[PDB]
Amino acid sequence: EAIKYTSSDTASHKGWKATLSGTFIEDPHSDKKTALLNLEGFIPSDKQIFGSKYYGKMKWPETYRINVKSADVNNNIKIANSIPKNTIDKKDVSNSIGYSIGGNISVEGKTAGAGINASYNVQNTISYEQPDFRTIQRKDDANLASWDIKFVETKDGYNIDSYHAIYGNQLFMKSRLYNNGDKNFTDDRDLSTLISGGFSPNMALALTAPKNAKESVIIVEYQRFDNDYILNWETTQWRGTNKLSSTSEYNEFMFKINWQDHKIEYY
Amino acid sequence: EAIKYTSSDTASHKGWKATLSGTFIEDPHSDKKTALLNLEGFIPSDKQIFGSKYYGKMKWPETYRINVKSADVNNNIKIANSIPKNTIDKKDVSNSIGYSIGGNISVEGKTAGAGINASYNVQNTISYEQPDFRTIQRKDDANLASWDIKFVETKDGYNIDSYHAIYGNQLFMKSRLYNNGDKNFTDDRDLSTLISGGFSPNMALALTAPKNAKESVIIVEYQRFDNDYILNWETTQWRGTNKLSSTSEYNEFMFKINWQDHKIEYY
Amino acid sequence: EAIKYTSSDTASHKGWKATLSGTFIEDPHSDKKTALLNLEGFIPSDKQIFGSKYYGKMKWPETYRINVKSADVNNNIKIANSIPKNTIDKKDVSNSIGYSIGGNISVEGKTAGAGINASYNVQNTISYEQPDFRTIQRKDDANLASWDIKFVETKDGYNIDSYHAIYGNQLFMKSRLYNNGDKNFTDDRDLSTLISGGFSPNMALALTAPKNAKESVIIVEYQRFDNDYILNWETTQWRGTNKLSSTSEYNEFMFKINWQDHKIEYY
Amino acid sequence: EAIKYTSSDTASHKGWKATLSGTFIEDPHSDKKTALLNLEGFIPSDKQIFGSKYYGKMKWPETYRINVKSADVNNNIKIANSIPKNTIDKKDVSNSIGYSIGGNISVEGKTAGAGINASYNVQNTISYEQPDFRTIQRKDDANLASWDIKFVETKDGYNIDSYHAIYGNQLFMKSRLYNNGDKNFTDDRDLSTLISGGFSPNMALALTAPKNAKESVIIVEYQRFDNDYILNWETTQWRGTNKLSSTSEYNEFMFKINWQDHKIEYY
Amino acid sequence: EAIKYTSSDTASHKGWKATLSGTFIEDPHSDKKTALLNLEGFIPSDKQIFGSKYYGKMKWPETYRINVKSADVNNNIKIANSIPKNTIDKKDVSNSIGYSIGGNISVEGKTAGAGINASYNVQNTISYEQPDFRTIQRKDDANLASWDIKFVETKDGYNIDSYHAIYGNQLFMKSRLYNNGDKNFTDDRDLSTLISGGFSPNMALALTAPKNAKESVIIVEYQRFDNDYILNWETTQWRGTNKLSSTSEYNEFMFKINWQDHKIEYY
Amino acid sequence: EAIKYTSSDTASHKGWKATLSGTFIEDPHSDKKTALLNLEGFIPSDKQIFGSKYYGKMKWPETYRINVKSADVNNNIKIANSIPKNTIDKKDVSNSIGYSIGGNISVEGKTAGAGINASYNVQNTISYEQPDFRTIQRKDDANLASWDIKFVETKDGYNIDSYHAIYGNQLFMKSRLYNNGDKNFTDDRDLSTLISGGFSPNMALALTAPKNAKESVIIVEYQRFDNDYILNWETTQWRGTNKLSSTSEYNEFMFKINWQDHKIEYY
Amino acid sequence: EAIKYTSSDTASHKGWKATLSGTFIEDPHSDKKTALLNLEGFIPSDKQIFGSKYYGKMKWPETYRINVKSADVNNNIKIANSIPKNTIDKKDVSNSIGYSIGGNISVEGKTAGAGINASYNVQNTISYEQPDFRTIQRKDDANLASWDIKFVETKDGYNIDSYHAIYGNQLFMKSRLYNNGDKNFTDDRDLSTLISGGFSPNMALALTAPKNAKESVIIVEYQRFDNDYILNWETTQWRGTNKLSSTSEYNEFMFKINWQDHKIEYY
Repeated sequence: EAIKYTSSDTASHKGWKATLSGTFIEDPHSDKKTALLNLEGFIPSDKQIFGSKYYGKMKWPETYRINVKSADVNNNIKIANSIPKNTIDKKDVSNSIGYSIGGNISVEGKTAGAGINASYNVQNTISYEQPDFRTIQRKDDANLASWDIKFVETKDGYNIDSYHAIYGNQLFMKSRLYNNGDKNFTDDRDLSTLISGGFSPNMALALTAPKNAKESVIIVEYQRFDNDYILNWETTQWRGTNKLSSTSEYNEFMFKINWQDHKIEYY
Repeated sequence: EAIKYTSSDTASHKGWKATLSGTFIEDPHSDKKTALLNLEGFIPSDKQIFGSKYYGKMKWPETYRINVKSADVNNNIKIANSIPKNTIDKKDVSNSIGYSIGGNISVEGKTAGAGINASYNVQNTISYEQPDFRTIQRKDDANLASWDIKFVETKDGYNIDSYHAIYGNQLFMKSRLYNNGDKNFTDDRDLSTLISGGFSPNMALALTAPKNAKESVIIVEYQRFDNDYILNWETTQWRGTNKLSSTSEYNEFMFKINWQDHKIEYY
Repeated sequence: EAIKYTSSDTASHKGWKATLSGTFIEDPHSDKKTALLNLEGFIPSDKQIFGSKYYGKMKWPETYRINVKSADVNNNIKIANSIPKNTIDKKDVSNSIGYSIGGNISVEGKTAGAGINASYNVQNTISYEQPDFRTIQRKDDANLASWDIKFVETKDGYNIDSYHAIYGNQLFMKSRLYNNGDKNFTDDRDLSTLISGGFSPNMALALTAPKNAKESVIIVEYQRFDNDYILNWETTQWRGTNKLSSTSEYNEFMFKINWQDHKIEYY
Repeated sequence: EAIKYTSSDTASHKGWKATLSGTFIEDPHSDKKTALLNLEGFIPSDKQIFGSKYYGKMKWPETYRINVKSADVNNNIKIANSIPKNTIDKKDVSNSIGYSIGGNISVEGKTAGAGINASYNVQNTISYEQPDFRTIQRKDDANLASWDIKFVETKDGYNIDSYHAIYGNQLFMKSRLYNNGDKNFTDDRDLSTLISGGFSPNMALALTAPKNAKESVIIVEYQRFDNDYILNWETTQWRGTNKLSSTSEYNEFMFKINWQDHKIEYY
Repeated sequence: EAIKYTSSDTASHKGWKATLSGTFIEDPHSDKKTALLNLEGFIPSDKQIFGSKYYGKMKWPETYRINVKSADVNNNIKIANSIPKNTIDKKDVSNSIGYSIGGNISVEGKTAGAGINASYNVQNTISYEQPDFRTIQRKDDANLASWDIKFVETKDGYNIDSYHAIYGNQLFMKSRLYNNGDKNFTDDRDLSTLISGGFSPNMALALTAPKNAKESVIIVEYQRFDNDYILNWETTQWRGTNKLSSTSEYNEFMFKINWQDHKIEYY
Repeated sequence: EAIKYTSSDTASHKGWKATLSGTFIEDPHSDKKTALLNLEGFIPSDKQIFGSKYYGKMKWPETYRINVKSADVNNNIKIANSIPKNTIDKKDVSNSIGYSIGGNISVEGKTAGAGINASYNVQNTISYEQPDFRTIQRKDDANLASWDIKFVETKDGYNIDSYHAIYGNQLFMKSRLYNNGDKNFTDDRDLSTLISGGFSPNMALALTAPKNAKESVIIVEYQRFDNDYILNWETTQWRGTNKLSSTSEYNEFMFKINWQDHKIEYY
Repeated sequence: EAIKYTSSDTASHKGWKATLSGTFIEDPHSDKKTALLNLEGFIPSDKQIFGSKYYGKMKWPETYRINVKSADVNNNIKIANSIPKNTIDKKDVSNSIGYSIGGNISVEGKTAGAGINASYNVQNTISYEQPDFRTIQRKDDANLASWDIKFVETKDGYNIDSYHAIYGNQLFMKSRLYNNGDKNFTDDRDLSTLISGGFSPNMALALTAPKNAKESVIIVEYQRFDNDYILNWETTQWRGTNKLSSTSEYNEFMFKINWQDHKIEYY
């Protein structure tokens, strides 16, 4: 014998975008009037390239950061549960131990030989699954919920800290020594969809309020940390090296909810 | 206690085709009157072949591009969520380290020998899944949603940038040196269904409008980028090489929705 | 508050068979009166054998072709969505790089030796799934929807274009050199069920019509392309070779739908 | 606003058995009065053994055959869809290409050697799934639906056509040379459940009739084809060889359906 | 507009146990009044051990046998469908063919050698799944339904017919030569749960009766076949050998169903 | 048209705990008034350690035992079905047979050699799944249902009967020769959760009673069998050996059900 | 015919956080008035780093501990079932035994040799799944339910007890010898999400109370055990070693439930 009052609003600002889509609950048997909100937005990657014959520079997003802040004026409302949350990672382990025995019979020009062979074997394999981007929940309190989406490594197997005395960091290197700066960066074909184009997020969260509920304020804060990766032609081959955050683009989105009118709005 | 008003319309123009099938929602408990639209269309590949005894030319689609544009006249309506969206790619990693020891006993003509052997092993395997066509979401704002469907590589393992000093790019090469131009291209048997015949798309999107809702306009824009791949007989063997976009076929489809009459129409 | 009016009809003609089973929708909240049709028919393979002591000839279906054509007299009705549709194919890739080091100690008749060994390893595996028959959607417009079901290759790993200087095409060869013509063809045991007996199809499609809807016409067209594969005894062993379409059996089935009476009929 | 009239009947005759369990549909919105029937019966294998010290003979079923025939007196009723139907078989393919390089350092009695090694690797694996009995749909028309269930091969990997100069066909051979005729046949432990005891079938089928519907007749025809496999002791070892159909047991079951009374009966 | 009349009864007799739990159906639209019965009972294994210093004897169940017999007095009622039923077994097959080429360079005391190597590879693997106990349906008629649950082989890979000149049958042998008779049998730890303790069954079956339905009789017959496996100390090592059925415990359970009163009872 | 009367009670006694949560069924169409009970309790492991510099002793649970006893005073009530029950274990078998042929060409100081090589391969692999604790149903009658949960073996691969002349039983040994008694036992990190902390059970069971149903009594009996495993420092290395049951902790819990009042209670 | 009264409350205290979200049940057919509570909270990891050129110190959580305590004043209420609970761990075992035979033919300078080779193979592999954090249920009584979440080992394969004479414990070591103290710790990229940021828990539990139910008290107690892991530069390479609990942060949260008012509150 409860009623549900849906509502939603969205804002863009510079092509970022946040969709705040909420559902209010006025259950009579529940002492506290609760609501739950889904954040189904989008945020660009802005993968940009600058190059020449002997030099390249690809700007790309190393890590995204989305924080949702609640703010009750009377300070009764509190973000209860916040999805997504962290999970214990699993790894497949397998050990083996074998033994092989045998012998042989040989002959070469009226001289017959023969032999015996014994061997022992051991191997410890360890499989597991690694995502191209690790999504860790950084903070989660009564009025804050932060999430980071940070780059792990490429399908090729290169990370931000990779280093080779000759080629430097081989991250995003199409060719060790062939094509020029702008054409030497990895094509969107093989890249992770997160870097190729805008990606993320999907964050849900329930907030419990009293029957008094008049007004509350949620605030969505996107922050994209852009690393600059450069290619320097060292005469014989390409030598890549990765710098970091020259500028970190940031956009906040203020959402206000009215509980008496059962509506959600921007600003 | 809400009502749902379905509606749909379709247009073809030159054998492309777009199916706009929407469902309106007039929920009283929802302050904003929202609708959601599914785009279940079709678009041809137009795989064409031209050849001779010593020359071939297969035109094929390298990448498709579908952009949906909303346009509110009062500018209240805003495309909230847009499916499909990007996902973090997963890769299976597995490392192993073993050690094998043993020995032997031999003899050859009244002379007995024997030996010992020790060995160590290490291997770092990295499995993952690669689609024949990567589907990346390029843009997604308050009035635009672009998606690209670009070619990754063949089951054989060849990409657009593949090169061999002798055979050139072996993409779509049936035989290195046997049959003639027109007959040397890969048969539809082994090809990806996307190139063999028309394929794509499936894009959903919700747009939130106020109670005032009178008129809005959605616009579906298909664009197919056709690469020309040619085969040149270099006396002893075939030498393939891949050019690009000579002409890029494009088709727009204007859909208009009336919210007061609860109907969707073309133009 | 909508009503659904089911209806169905079937025809055989020469043992082919088409089942047109439709469901009409008279939704008041939908401006256009829509219907959806499932095509759950059957079509024979007609695998026939002719042989002798030193000669064989198995006729078999290389590719099936099913096209559904809509035809509105006023030209308001248009086939909206058509199932099945094409899907981006996925392939499993896995690369590995290892290194193994060790040594040994030996002795043979008062002379002790010893050694060291180092080795490096690399392997690039590529797994994927190939169907015995690729089902590609060829065309899909406002009044046409064509589908092809073409033969890929045998479980043994032979295709239509396979060739060996000695045995020729080993497709459907039970024995290289043992049994005679009629008995040398592959038994239905190991064959694909599509060739062993009749198979296919399953094609659904929705067509949107206005409230005016009086009459429409759907037309199912089956076409089976039969390749003739022959075995010629070349004295020492069998030499198989594959010709093509001597005759291509074809059957059309005219279905007419009345929307005012809510019924479907043949002719 | 439709009504469903269930009904069922079963008959045995010699321990075979057929269960005809139907459901009639009197939908007012459907112009044609349709029914659907499930055939959930059973049929024995009759695996029999006859043997001695130096001779054996196991009779077993090579292939089953079930055909369902409809017969309308006015000839209005027609079996629309018939389950099961054939499916395109899938096979997993995987190709790999590697390269391993290295070297060594050796010494034996004041004489130090050393070396280099290079190697290349290629492998084309092809996995797939093979059932012990292939179920192919042979025929399917307006008044007939035939299905065959034929033996493929054993888990050991032997088929009907297997041959070895010494042991002959090793199908169903427990021991090459040890135990006597009757005791030399494979125990029901390792055998396929289809041969060990009676097995099959499960066949569904819908038939569409007009409102006039008075009477129709379905007919279930089982036929079991029994191959005789014999073991002849050739002094040193067992030599098996497989003959075929000495007698093929057959049983028909006439079912009649009354649509005016909404009942199904035998004969 | 039908009614369902549940009912159930159970009996034990010597710790065996049978649960007959039925559900009657009085559907007006169905001409025949049908019922369906589930048999969810239990039956002990009675794994018993007798031993000494140099002798052992473990009694264990080789195969279970459950037969359900129906008996209509007027002979109208007939067991229609009977679960479980047999299924076609599937096996995974995989074939591979490779080729590896290379060479080497060597030197030992002012004498440089070198070489070439070529190799070819082929392998035919066959995987499949084997249950510890094969459940085959032996008979199924109008008034009988028999099922056998027979022992296949151990996880170690030993069957009833295994034989070794020295150790004899190694079935259920904990140690080849260490501990004494009673302590030499395999502990319940590694054994199959079916032999460790009582196990089975689960058999369902539908019987169709006319409206006249007054009385029917079902009869559940359990039979456990116990093989005696003995261990004889042959001085140096253990020599196991397996006899068979000394006594086969059997228990019948008479259930009678009243359809007029809608109840099921024992005796 | 039936009614369901839920009820529950729980008791602890010494930190063991049993949750008896039942649901009664008063169906008018069912002649017998039936109930079903779920047993979702908990029982401690009591893993205790006692040690010194040269001696250790870890007490741990080898096997748990839970028996549920019903007791009707008039003796009408009988435990019908009892979950969990035993299942036939499955094992994956795979056999392979290959053959590799090749040759070589060599030369060392104006003396050219060459060779041929042939090889054959066979391998019989057998995979399966083994739980750390086998759960076998020991007994199941009209008034008793016993279940055992016994230890199989460690992930490392050691069982209760493992023995090594030097280290003895390596079960639960952290180090062969390094740390002292108390610190030498395996940390809860790698241990099975059943031994690390309390675990089990989950047992359901239905009991059928007549309409007369006044009172019945269920009785839950836990029994934990504790094996004492000791470590004795044999000067150079650790020598572990496993004793058994010094004391077996036991706890009974009497539950009584009133069917007239539709309630369940303790004692 | 029952009623459900939801309710919830949350508290933070120092950025920890506990969400107590309960659902009361007032079923008339149930003698005892029961409730069930879900604990969907969050708790920080507080991974802190302190370092220099030749020294590092990363504080991290080794194990979490969550205990829920119930407290009835009249002492009628008792926590019945408590989720999560422990599960028997499964391990995949596989054994293999092969044999390979062959021979060779060689020749080197007018001297032809030849040989035979025989070999035997055995291998016992054991796969299983190990979580980065083992979640064991420590205690569960009538008024207490404790759960531990303890660290197992890294994806690399290092545990708390790992030791190497040279590098010490390689846990969390980015480089053996390259970068300095603060920069030498493992980046959040590769770390387990539990340590990178706050994680856990999710614990449900049902408590059965009588109709009298006036007040009860639940108490959530978080305790995080922080191990200090340090890196000491031993001139040539890094030597890591792991200390333990310097301080163990702890936070309790008192929740009180009123059953007469059907509400849950903090303190």
